[PDB]
Amino acid sequence: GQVYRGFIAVMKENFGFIETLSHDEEVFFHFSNYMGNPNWLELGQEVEYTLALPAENVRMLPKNSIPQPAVLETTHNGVVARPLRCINPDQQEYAGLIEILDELRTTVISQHEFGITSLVNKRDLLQKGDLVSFRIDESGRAACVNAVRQKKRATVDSIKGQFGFLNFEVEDGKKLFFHMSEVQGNTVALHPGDTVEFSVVTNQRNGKSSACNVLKIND
RNA sequence: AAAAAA
Repeated sequence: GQVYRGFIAVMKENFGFIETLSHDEEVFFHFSNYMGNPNWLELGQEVEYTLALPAENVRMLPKNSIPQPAVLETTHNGVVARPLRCINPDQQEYAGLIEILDELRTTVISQHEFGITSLVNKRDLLQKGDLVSFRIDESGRAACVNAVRQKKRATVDSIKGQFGFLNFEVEDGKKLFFHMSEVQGNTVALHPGDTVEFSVVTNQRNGKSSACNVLKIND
């Protein structure tokens, strides 16, 4: 009967997780306890919930309902020291952590926690070692976090339903996997022999790489 | 083939 507010952090097939107001923990909810159509829930969405502990009576709130700290002016470059727990559910800390380093890159100047509402692209796989460009808020947390990834180019080699492979080699001479959900813009269909621009992400838990932010560049 | 996580 205890009522809280928070932000959608994870969405699975019939359940998800809500990031707490303080951005320091997550709460489970089953979709049968969401007061609406869960297909319309997006990551970052503001919600009100009641603890049963899992959450119940999860309710969508109007955008900008939940006050947040002011975001301070100017951007910074940082490095991710720890991911958000959503991508490593066994890690002790909930929040991710970004560090700003000194010029030798061997002393931490400042540290900034982040959560789902910190991220510009809430689907990006932000992991230890990733470079980010971001803002700091009045509470010291990271906001407006953008991943800074090197762009590569390659031809599409094959397409199998909702995924395919690029002529860009990773381990063992294997060709780089991509999922169609990463294809940017209003491209109706890629074909083998098209050229795409992309970044490479390697999942540090299972070692698998994929192409992200895939943009067709040939006419 | 389920409600705690490709």
